[PDB]
Amino acid sequence: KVFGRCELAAAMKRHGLDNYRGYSLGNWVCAAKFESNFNTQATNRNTDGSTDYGILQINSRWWCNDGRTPGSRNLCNIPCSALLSSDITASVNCAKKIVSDGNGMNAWVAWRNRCKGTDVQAWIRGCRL
Ligand SMILES: [Cl-]
Ligand code: NA
Repeated sequence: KVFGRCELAAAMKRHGLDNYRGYSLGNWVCAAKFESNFNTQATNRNTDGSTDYGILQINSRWWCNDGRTPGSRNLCNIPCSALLSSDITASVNCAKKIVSDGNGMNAWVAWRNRCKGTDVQAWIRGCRL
């Protein structure tokens, strides 16, 4: 599912991501543009051989099992495939756990490299609040 910007925001707001561990909704919508261009199906390979899955691009080495990543911990007890669905719930439950892992949203390199230090409100400007 390819989301619209405000469509994603409402879905992320309904799941309570807003100020979860102190990150305004804009931080999350911004993470989801640049991680995946708003697409629940995007999958990408990392060098270390791990793959990043879905809307926020949750990684298989720690976070979900894909069966091809040595040493996977499957810290969300989940199949990485289930994070590609159109029902962002599993990706949020897991994202709540990652962000809570101490380094905050810096767990997302596109958040660090592109969202952080910016006016993350442009990402919800025009969303019906
Ligand atoms: Cl933090
Ligand atoms: Na894993």
